[PDB]
Amino acid sequence: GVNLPARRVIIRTPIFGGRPLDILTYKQMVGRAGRKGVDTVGESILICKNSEKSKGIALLQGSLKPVRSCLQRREGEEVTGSMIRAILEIIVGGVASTSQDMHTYAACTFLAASMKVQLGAIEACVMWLLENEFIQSTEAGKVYHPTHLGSATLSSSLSPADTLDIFADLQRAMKGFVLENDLHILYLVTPMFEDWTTIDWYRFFCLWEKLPTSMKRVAELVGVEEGFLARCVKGKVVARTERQHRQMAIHKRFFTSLVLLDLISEVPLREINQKYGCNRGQIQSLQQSAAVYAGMITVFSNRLGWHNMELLLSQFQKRLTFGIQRELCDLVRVSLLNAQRARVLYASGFHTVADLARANIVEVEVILKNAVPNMRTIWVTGRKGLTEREAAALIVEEARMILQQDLV
Amino acid sequence: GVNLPARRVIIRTPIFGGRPLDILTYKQMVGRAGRKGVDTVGESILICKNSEKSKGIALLQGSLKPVRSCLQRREGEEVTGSMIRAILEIIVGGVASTSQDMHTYAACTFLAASMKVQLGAIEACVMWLLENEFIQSTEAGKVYHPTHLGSATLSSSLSPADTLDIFADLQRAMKGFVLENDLHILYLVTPMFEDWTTIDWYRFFCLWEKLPTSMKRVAELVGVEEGFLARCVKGKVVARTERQHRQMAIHKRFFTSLVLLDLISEVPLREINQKYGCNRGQIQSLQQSAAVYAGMITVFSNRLGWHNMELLLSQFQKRLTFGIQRELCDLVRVSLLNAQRARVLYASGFHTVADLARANIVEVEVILKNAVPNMRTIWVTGRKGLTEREAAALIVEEARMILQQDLV
Repeated sequence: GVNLPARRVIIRTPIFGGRPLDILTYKQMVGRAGRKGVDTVGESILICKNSEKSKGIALLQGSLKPVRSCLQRREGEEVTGSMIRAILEIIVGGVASTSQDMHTYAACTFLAASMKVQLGAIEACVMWLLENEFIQSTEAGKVYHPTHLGSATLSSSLSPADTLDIFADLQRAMKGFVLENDLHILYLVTPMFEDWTTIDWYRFFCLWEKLPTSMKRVAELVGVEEGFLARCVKGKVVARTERQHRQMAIHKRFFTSLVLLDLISEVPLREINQKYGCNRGQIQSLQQSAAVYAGMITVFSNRLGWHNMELLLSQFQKRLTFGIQRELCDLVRVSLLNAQRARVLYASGFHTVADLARANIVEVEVILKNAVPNMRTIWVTGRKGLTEREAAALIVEEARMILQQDLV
Repeated sequence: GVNLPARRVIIRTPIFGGRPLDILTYKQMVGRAGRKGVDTVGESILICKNSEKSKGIALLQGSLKPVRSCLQRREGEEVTGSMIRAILEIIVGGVASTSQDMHTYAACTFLAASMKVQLGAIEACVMWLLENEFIQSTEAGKVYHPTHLGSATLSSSLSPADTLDIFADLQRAMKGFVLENDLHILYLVTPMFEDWTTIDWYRFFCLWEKLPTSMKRVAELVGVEEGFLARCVKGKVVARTERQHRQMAIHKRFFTSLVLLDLISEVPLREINQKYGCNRGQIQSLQQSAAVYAGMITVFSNRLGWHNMELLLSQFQKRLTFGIQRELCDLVRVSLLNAQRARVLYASGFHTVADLARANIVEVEVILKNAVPNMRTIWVTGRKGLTEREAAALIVEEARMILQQDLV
């Protein structure tokens, strides 16, 4: 993640996560030994048990694997999502219009450069995009053009195998959308689960009893079922079939949307932790991936022309990223303001960036000095810590500059 | 299906349905040559082209394949539906309780006699039934007992792999059942599609316009979608995934339920043929499988205790078997009466079997003599053709006997 120099790098065991340590990770770990321009030498100690020792020596003497890219379809695969995405991007973008061009493109891949089957993989990917009509075939050979369902995947950056599920889910929402709360909007922008946390199903079912009626109404629409939650409480649930994989994913996705609903209502991370069991960094790493996904789904609906969906969803990318009520969404345009600092300026009465740009800097200082509880009390992710006087002056001047940029 | 002895059995080609004949079928054909006690010798001619002579001689000289059981799980199969049903039937019936008994039962199987892997096949089937709790494991080794879902799937004679879909479909119907017409019931008792006809999708979508709103409301509930009908009209549609397989099955199952709804309302087979394209024998064979399946779904709901479903479903086995309105269902208890003859007796005023048993035989004769339009006018499937006087007398005496049997 970050370059930190250290003199002594200790690795407590050659085994990580129940696996032997990856040589790439080990060389990244050990490569941080030695404080540049301060140490005479760097030191690393792999602490190793007598039973581990053969693995430990393998880490010291081993060297990185050659690169081999995902465009190789494995045994029993006729297509790969990276290749499908590749063929989509060139057809829908229009830079490869014909099968003669698609072979000419594929010869530029690192797969071709590594081989220097692929001519079959191209055709199999074309066939998948065609049968679902991400692309359409016209007679010249064949000339392939996108549909609206194709062009939307390229603009959204959504994976097209997921796009069939996203597309049908959004249509089924529009057939009957619960505007009564933001939970139905949230559910559609929740990511696929990807094990962002270990769900405590006995907590989740005991929340489901308390869950507001207008949120259980969403749950029945999206497909949650309280008998299956009780079956998760009763014991281990396993999915053998793609039907069962989809059935289970809905409940994990709904639990995620409840965490986000607390997150976009400024519920403190300590209270979310106590209520759902999540760690702070799990909630924040969920928050980033949901905010990214909320962007994709907006552009996807806009390209299709679901104008009433893009109105609702567009607010949520910013609103998820900071995790704020609807009113703070203006203030946060000042990058010095997080949800905490925006709420204290909003609480005082600086409801909008234009009013904040008018503000007397001494008043912003006194608001921050009082509301937050020298010594660089405030942290700004692009800076070292700031004093109240310095942060307030930079806030006002940044708000004015935003007006200057917005008017220009 | 019949003993018809013929003096010559000509077979027009060695190829049938685009394949060589099965030697079992060919010997079932040729074995019909020679009329017992009439002929001196039977004859069969396989007509064969010069291109086919090698296939022809192979049918003449070839001999039947050894019989081999379905319980041999193939490569890539962990379980087979036949073995699962075998293990279910003994556990839910209670004739095998422990794994010691299940290995003992398997030694009685023709699989074992043919071998004389299977000990693993038993355990894999037990694990499927356990994970879905068709059976519940308990600590003694393990002792396995049925659930209600096991006992219902056994008593229904349904396949247990399908029973997970049937159970979830029936529950989802009970959350919101359209009583406004019998189509939502017919969608639940109609079998899964079995290539009983080739659907003309341009006809089907041209019906979907005219379909009554009380029946399009069912279609929305069951999951039929007019955007997917348009794809079927637009061109070929295929299933790459289990999601796509059921999405197509739902539409084929709805089309089948409309054909049944016309049968259930006594729409003539010629009018059904013109309206849907089915042959008479396709419709009449669909009646048999739908009436069998309507019986299974009743017993399934009865054992689970869905008393409101079995109260609705239980009319449909008889009603589908004959293809009658609700009122004929009493008269039809007379096995001499089909839907045609029941409707002429109901139209005259013999609304019930007790009132038919009272009838003057000469009056039943005159009704049949008039209403049906002595050369054996009436065909009775258990008999040669009958005259009006003979059929009417047998009808009245059979109605009286039914009272005697019902009172006894």
